[PDB]
Amino acid sequence: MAQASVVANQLIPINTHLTLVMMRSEVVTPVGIPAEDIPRLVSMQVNRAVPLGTTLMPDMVKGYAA
Repeated sequence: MAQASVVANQLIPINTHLTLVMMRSEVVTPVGIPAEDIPRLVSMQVNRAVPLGTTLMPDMVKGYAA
């Protein structure tokens, strides 16, 4: 279990616009947004609070479609 996902590298407050320091890559289960997409995600807004260490899922990012 080689597929990596985007994982919150710090708490991301509700309605924050994502920056690069907020997102790390990690192999986790369930799988969330693919780690390759971290470029695409900068400046997009999360619609709920994302605690440190939680996998970022498609439904947590406003406007995301992969």
